[PDB]
Amino acid sequence: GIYTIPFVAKKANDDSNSSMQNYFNNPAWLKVKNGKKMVAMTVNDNKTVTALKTTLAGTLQDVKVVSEDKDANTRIVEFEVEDLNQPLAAHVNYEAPFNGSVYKGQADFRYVFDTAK
Amino acid sequence: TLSDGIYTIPFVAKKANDDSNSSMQNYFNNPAWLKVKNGKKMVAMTVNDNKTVTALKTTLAGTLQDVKVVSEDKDANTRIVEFEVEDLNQPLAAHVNYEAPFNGSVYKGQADFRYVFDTAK
Ligand code: HEM
Ligand code: HEM
Ligand SMILES: [Zn+2]
Ligand SMILES: [Zn+2]
Ligand SMILES: [Zn+2]
Ligand SMILES: [Zn+2]
Repeated sequence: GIYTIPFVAKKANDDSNSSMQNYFNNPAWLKVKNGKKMVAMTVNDNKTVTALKTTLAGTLQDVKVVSEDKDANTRIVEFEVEDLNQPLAAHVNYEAPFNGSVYKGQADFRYVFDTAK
Repeated sequence: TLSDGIYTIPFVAKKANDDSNSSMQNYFNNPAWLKVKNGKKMVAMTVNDNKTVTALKTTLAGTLQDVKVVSEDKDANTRIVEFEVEDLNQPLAAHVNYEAPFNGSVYKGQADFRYVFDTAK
């Protein structure tokens, strides 16, 4: 990475913060690779966040896992962003302990990058 | 409406924004007790996981007010809560604070839900 970009994970259907805001470290890394804009960020709870997909060419595509650190329960993910100036639609799969079982959920949210800073 | 007396009343804890069941339904024992005294309708129910459910509030006179704890059994991890209900024929808005074990940590959460009561017997 070279450029740093702050972001907020917002809800899918409103402008309030998503619960996903607690799961990513700020700011993200921003770089150009083969002419494309690549954003990288640390997922701070590797075990809970089981899958992450972001919008690319009209479909939700799995982010690239760059690095994984099971000892620290973190991983670094990277994804291509077509337009940094618009909210980016994302889809997450998660797992959490619940009343003696494992609750498996999924949700949509949006990344909003602070490009005007 | 109901005369002064004691009844059982089934209920369902529903989500705040839709009519599906809330995850809170697993935390309360059914049916609730309903006591009517001097025209005041009091609902009492057992919270079956005293440590997880840290606070509970229900709508009374247009605002969320803490429920009354009427019995607590720390050894069994349960408690009985009681609250006044103005109209049993409408969903009752509630708020919960909870603590959940979360992979060695304790997650502190909060959520809204609604109690929906069936006919008292
Ligand atoms: C036992 C644990 C959990 C329960 C019972 C739970 C329950 C729910 C429910 C009912 C919804 C609302 C869906 C709708 O719009 O209809 C929701 C949304 C959501 N949940 Fe979970 N959830 C749990 C754990 C988690 C965890 C661990 C995460 C972390 C990734 C998470 C992230 C989300 C997200 C991101 C949303 C969408 C709203 C937002 O952007 O904040 N949930 N969850
Ligand atoms: C690690 C554990 C947990 C996490 C991370 C978690 C996370 C969440 C999240 C993100 C939501 C969605 C909020 C929204 O509407 O945007 C939610 C909703 C909810 N959670 Fe949790 N939660 C956990 C455990 C539990 C537990 C143990 C309870 C039991 C009291 C619980 C009860 C609820 C309730 C009642 C809702 C609202 C949906 C419904 O009525 O079922 N959660 N939780
Ligand atoms: Zn989705
Ligand atoms: Zn005891
Ligand atoms: Zn004892
Ligand atoms: Zn609330």
